[PDB]
Amino acid sequence: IPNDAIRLNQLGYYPNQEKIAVVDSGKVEEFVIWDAVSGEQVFVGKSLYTAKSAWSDKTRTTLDFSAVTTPGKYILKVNGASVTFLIKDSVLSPLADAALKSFYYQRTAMPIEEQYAGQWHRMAGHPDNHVLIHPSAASPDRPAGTIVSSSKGWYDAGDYNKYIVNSGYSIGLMQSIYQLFLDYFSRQKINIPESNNHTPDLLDEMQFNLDWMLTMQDPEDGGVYHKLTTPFFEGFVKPVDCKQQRYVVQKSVTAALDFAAVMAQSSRLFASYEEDYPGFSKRALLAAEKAYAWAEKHPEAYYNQNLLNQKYQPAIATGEYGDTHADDEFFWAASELYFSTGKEIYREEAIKKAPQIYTAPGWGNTFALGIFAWLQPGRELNEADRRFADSLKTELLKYADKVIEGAEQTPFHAPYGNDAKDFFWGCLAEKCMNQGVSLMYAYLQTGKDVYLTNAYRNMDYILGRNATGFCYVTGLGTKSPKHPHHRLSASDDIEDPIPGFLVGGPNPASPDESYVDTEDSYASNEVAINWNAALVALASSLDALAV
Ligand SMILES: [Ca+2]
Ligand SMILES: [Ca+2]
Ligand SMILES: [Cl-]
Ligand SMILES: [Cl-]
Ligand SMILES: [Mg+2]
Repeated sequence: IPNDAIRLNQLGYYPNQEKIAVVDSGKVEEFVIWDAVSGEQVFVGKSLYTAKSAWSDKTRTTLDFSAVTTPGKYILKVNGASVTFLIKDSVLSPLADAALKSFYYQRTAMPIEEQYAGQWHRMAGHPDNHVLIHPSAASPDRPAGTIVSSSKGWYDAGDYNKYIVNSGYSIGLMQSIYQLFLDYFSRQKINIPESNNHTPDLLDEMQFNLDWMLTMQDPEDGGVYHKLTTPFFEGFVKPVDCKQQRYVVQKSVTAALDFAAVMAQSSRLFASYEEDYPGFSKRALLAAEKAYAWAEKHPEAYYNQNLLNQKYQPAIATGEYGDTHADDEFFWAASELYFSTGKEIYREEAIKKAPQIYTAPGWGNTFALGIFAWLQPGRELNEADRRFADSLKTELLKYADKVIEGAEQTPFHAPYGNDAKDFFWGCLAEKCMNQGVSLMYAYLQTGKDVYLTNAYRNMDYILGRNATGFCYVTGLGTKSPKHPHHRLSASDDIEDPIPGFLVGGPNPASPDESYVDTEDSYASNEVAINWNAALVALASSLDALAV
């Protein structure tokens, strides 16, 4: 049995955490934990549980040393093999910080200076000060070819385009967790240019993209362009070598609504930070109400790229972020606008569009973001509003109970990873992390430790306790992706990838092993702001809750 076969959280364990490793295959009967320094025997485990998934004949053996609670460095010996690990406070803090700092590396329109960036420094790229109104985006005062400035914001992912749906959703998710852990985020410092101001660094980072988002709203009708893009994806070149023309394209109802929701949300969160962000809270709220108004007038204005390409030139072939179901965006936006303005007219829209069931958050399914807003503590809800919130809590708990059913008997001892349908493009964020986030919220709503225990299990999975043995976050753990599908990492002249990115993961042989660490793997090794938003959400909340 190779050392390789011992699958565990490669960052380590909190002192009071469940502590489980899984041997991926082979006959095992016993394991031992040793103090790495003193050489003292600390724990011996026997009578070990084993299990198999439906699709793999490998015998997975569970090693449970949860009773070891003293901080320190330890050695796990199983048969021939061994691995060292740490038990320590704040074990996920470097992960939470790196996940947030990834957004800094994605920033456009500014130099990425070594002081903050380390070896992954670069010159400014994509100023986006000379951007064309695409014919699909034309308005009376802005005919096709009009030049606008639409600067700042993040690169979306492995490509260099900027998308309102995905970035609005991403901020919406991170700012949901922010609101639960104000002290945590106030104290967090991640060495970005804004680390010495008076504003929590998470909010500084969000604002870098929020400021860009404001420029994507037509100052007349209030509508919001779906994305800022080149016509084609660029090759794997540095930002300074990119030469395609940049366009803003067709206004969409989902762009308008995700803009409205996140701007209404942001209005509240930045109210205290007029010093560093003067006027933003007020501007965001005004902008939000205008965007929501536009969406009301154009409720079925979906972004269909194929149809756009039949009517307009140049053809656009970058990320679609298409959706013909806007009820959830209406729900999230109306909910945020209700909480920011108090107006009953927005409440009624939220109630009309309420979800019947809880589903985890995703870029095109924003029901959960609305639900999180309704479930927020400290907000003094009236009888009807409390009754509504209570009904949403019930649905969250129904979802959570179903997710955790049988989790302790799974091969990898987590709710995520024992169903073939768990594996697909971006699954580690979309399902594993966001299932974790959902479980963390269920803990917050009930105080039932079992939900939180299961959230940590899903985190252990992405950090190495899985079928491949990868810690699926660049720059962290023992065996992590060195070749992400990421134009920034691939085109710099630095061997190690930019750190802190969650790769998409296995995406179909065994479905949970359908992963390749190569730069051409869009299918399994892509990185993205919405995937990192999930990682920031789960890692930050699990670290904050550990104390
Ligand atoms: Ca700051
Ligand atoms: Ca939707
Ligand atoms: Cl691109
Ligand atoms: Cl779901
Ligand atoms: Mg590189």
